[PDB]
Amino acid sequence: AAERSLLTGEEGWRTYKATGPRLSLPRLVALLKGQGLEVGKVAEAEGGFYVDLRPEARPEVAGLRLEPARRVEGLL
Ligand code: NA
Ligand code: NA
Ligand code: NA
Ligand SMILES: [Zn+2]
Repeated sequence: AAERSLLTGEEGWRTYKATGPRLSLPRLVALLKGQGLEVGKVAEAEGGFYVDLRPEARPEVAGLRLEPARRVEGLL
């Protein structure tokens, strides 16, 4: 019952949505690596990026907003 990436289906990942100012893919990755996180698949989202991190990680990156992505969303 391992957590699986919402991007790729691979087990061992939790997909987050990342947003931030002048956020680019290299900057995002660099900021995560700077927190000592293993980074899995990263892909562009609408308004930011999706990024896979290990389920056990507790990502708090300054100025950067990271929330777990949901598999589905409603019309709110
Ligand atoms: Na399995
Ligand atoms: Na684009
Ligand atoms: Na765009
Ligand atoms: Zn857009």
